[PDB]
Amino acid sequence: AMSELSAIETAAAIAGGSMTALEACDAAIARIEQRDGPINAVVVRDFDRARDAAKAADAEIAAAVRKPLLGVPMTIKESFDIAGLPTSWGFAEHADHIATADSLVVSRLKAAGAVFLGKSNIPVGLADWQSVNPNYGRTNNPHDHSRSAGGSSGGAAAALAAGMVPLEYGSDIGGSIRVPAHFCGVWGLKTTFDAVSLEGHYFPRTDSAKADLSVVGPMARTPADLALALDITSKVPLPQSRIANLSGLRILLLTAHPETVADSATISAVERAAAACEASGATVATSSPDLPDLSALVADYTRMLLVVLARGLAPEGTEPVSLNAWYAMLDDQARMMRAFDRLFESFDAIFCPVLGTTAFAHSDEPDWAKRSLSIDGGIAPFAAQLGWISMATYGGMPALSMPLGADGNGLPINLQIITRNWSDHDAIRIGALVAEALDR
Amino acid sequence: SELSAIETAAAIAGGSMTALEACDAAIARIEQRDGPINAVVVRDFDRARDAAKAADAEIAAAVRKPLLGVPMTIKESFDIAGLPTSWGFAEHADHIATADSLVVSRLKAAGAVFLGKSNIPVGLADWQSVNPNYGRTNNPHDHSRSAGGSSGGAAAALAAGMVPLEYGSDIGGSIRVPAHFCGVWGLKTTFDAVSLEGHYFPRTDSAKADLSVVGPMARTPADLALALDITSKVPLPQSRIANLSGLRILLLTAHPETVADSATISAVERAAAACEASGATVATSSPDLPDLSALVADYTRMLLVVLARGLAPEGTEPVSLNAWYAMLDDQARMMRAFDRLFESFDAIFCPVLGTTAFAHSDEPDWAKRSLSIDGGIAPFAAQLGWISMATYGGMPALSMPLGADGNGLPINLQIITRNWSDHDAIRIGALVAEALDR
Repeated sequence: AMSELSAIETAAAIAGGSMTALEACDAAIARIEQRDGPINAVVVRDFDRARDAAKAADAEIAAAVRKPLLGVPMTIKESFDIAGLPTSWGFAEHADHIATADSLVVSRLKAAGAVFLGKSNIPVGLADWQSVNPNYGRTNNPHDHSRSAGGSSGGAAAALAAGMVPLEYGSDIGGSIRVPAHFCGVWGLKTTFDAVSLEGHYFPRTDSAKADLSVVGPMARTPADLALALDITSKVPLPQSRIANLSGLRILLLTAHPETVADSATISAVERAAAACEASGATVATSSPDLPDLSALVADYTRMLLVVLARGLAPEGTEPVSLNAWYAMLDDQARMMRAFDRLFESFDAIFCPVLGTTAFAHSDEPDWAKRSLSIDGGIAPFAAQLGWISMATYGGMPALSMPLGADGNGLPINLQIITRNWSDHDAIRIGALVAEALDR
Repeated sequence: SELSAIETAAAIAGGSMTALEACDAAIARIEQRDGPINAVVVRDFDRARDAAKAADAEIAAAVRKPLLGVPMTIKESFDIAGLPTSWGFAEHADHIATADSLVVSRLKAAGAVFLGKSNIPVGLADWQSVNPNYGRTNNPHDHSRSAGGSSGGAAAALAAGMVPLEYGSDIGGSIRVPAHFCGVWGLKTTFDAVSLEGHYFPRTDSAKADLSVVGPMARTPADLALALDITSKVPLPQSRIANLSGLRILLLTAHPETVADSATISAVERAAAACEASGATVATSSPDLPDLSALVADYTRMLLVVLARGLAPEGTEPVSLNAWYAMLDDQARMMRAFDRLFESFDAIFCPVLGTTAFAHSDEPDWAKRSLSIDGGIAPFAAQLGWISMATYGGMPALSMPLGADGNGLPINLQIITRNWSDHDAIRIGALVAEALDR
C-alpha cells in the first residue's frame, strides 16, 4: 500500500526531471526524521554534507552527466568507513574514531553518483543477530518494535523496511546480511567470498579487514537494485545471469538440518517457494547423495569462525592454534568448497531457510550460549541456528535472502537461495523469478 | 616458425589439417628436438592420439571450440588423470593423479589435447629444471645454460616449437624467469584469479593459498589471452588499450637490493623508448613507488613461511597465527600502496631478472650461489627483488621477449599492471612488440 521509490527508480526520476537530487535527499531526510524515532536505525547522520552532494549531483544532471545512481540517497552499515564520519563497530572506546578516507564500497557507490546521508546501526563488534551498542542504542524491527531488527546489519535492514532509503550495504561472517534481511523482510545478498573488497570495513583504529569467511554485499528492497549495486562494487564485473525463467531449473529443497531446526511456518514457506517454481517449470529435489556433511561443515566452520574472530589468540593457559594447523583448516575448507562444486553440477540453487524462526524478542544476554529460541512452542538452542548460514559462509557461495512472507504474528520469513561460487547474479535472478512465481 | 595455438585451432576447424595430424606433428617435433633439451618428460602420446581422434569427430559434427584439437603440454605440477605428479621428488614418482586439474579441465573443455607434462625442479624450488625422476632441462638457445624454473620445461618446449601452448605456476618468478631465459611469453596472473585446484603437492589436496599463481605460457600474446579467458575463475576485464599513445609507464632499471645487466638495462630502456616514440609518457621515478627494499624483505619472510607451512626448525620458535594474520595485513597495506601508484601509471617496465640464463648449477643452496653481472659477481638470492612486487602485491606481470644479450641468450621485459588488469598486461605487451618491430 505505502511504497517508496527504489534506487533505480530514484535515479530515473532525477535523470528525467520528475525530481531533483536535492529533493530526493531532502525526502529521505524527512522519512528518517519521521520514522526512525521508534526504530533507531540511522544512528550516524551527515545530512548537511549530504545536501551539498545532492546539489552537486543536480549540477552534473544539468551538465548532461548521467550515472547509474546519480543523486540516489542511501545509507551504509556503520562498520564501513566514510571520511569525516565515525567508525566504532559499537565500541564505546571507538566512538570518537573518525575515518580519514572513504571505504572502497563507498567510493564505488559515490562514483556511481550515490549520496550517503549517514550510517546504520550495528551491535558491538558486529557480533550479534541484534543491533545494540552503548554508542547509539538498540534498533527495533519496523514490523514489531518488540522484536530484533537483526544483526549485524540490522540498522541497514530496518532502514530499508521502513522506507527511509532505497539502498544499503552490509557485511556477513555468520549471517550478518541474510539474518537482518530475513528479520525485516528485505533483500540482502551475501556475495561470493573475495568478490567484493573489504577495504574500509576496518576494525576501528586499524587498517585490518577480515581475510576469511567475511563478505560484503548489497542490501535493498528490489533484486534489480541488488544487481546494480553488485556491478558497481565488485572487484571485477561478475558474470551476468542467463537464466530467463524457472523452467528447467534444478532446485535442492532443504527444510531440516542435522544440528538445528526450523519453524513449521518457516518450513511451509520455503516449501511454498519450491512449489511455485515447480509450477513454473522447475524440478525440485529433497535429497542428494552429493550434499556435504552439514554437521561436519558447521563444526569446521565454527572452529574457523572463532579463530578468525580471535585473530589466532587463545584464552590464558589455553594453547593457540598453530599456523600449520591453520593452513590445515584452510585445506579442509577448500575440500568442502569442492564438495559443493560437485553438488552444484546437478543443482542450480539450494532453497533452505535463512534462519529457523522469525525475529526474536530483544535479548540483553550477551552470551549466545545463555540464549534460547522458541520453535513452535519448544525450547531450542540459540547458537545452533548458525548451521542455516554455515554453508554459504564456509563454502564461500553467494546466498540471497529474499522476502517470502510472514508468520502468524506478522514477522517476515525470508528464503535463502544458495548458488554456486561466482554466480551471484544467478542468485539475484532466481530470487526475482521466485517473487514472480509467488505473485501468480 | 611454428603455428600458434589459435592458428592451430583455426587450421583444424578450416580443414588445412586434422586434430590427429596436429597431434602427430607435435609428437614428431618432440621426438625430433627434445633429445638435447629434455622438456617433455612425461609423455601420454597414446591417449593423446585417442583424444585427437575424438576432436576430429567433434569437428566433423560441426562442433567448434576455441582450442579444439590443439596439442599442448602442461607443467608437471599440474594434475592430469592417469599421469604422475611428483614435483621432482623421487618419493612421489609413482603418485598417479585420479582426476584432472581445474586448468586442465578448462583447456580440455575448450578442446585442447594434452600430449604430456613438462619438466620441473625438485619441489618447484629453483630457477632450473632438474630432478632425479626425469633429469635436467637445457636451454634451447644454449644447452649449457638453465632453461629456467620452476616451469622451465614449459618455456623450453615452447621456445623449441614443440607445442604452441603451456601453463605454469609462479611463487617467485617461476613463470617469468623461465620465459625470460627461453625468450617466450609468460603471464604471471593476478592473485586468486585462476584456481590452483589440481596444482596439489603430491599425494595431497593442498594448493598454495598465498602468493602463488598459475598462468598461461605461449609464443604469442593472443594465445595468452585465450588461455586466460579459458582458465580464469570468471571472465576477466578485457583490455581497451588500442595503442601506446597516452600510456603512463614507470621505467625501473634499478633496485635497492639487487642489480641488472647493462645489456638488460638497455633492453628495458629500449622498450620504454619505443613507447615514447609511439606516444607514451615514461617516468624513471615516482613518489608513490613503495619501498622495494621493505617489500622484498616482507615478501621473503612470507615466502619462507608459506613454503614451510608454518613449521620451524627444531629449537626455532614458529610464527604464530596471530603474527601471520598481521603479515597478511602488512601485505594488504602494500597492495593499497600499489593501488595509489597505479593511479598515476598504467604499467611498470622493469627487468624480469638481472641477467640472462645462467650456467647449470649443482649448488642446492641459493646463498652459496652467485651470478655474473658484466664481469662482476652478484648475489643470487638478491635477484628475487625483480619479481617480488608482482607476487607479494598480487599484480599481474608479463614476461615478454625483448631481445638477446651479446651471447645470444634471451632478455625479456617484465610488464606489471594493476590487479585484475591481466588483459592490459597482455595488451601493453603486444603493443610493445609492434613498436619494437618498426
